[PDB]
Amino acid sequence: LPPGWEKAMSRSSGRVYYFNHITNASQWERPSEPARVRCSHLLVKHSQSRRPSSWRQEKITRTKEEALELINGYIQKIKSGEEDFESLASQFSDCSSAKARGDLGAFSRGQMQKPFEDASFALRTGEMSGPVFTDSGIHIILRTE
Repeated sequence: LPPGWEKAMSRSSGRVYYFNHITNASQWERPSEPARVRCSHLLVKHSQSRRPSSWRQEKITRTKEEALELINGYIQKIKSGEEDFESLASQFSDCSSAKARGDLGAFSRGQMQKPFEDASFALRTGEMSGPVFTDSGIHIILRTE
């Protein structure tokens, strides 16, 4: 397999799947570096976030465990097609980029928080991350270019 990916076995069905420990993506299909990428994200903050505050909520009090549950729920809805990433980012991202459907614009290595950067540059175009953790909170990242 490519770097970043490993083969795993579903705990519930026993079927082979693939997991990326850089992006925290997981998928059933066997997966097949850019100078700059463009990403959107949805951030869910928690009480240990660097700044436990956002446009949504002046005092963010949720636990990091509660923040992860919210992230996992949004990922489920996005993957089911029940909701679009853009819709959920606009409504629920704890960051002012919510106003741009989560878009952060284009960037190179050396700009973003490292876990976010590493996930961003390891995603394929159009691919979405699993939960990514930074000092800001927990992120869902969508690489758009």
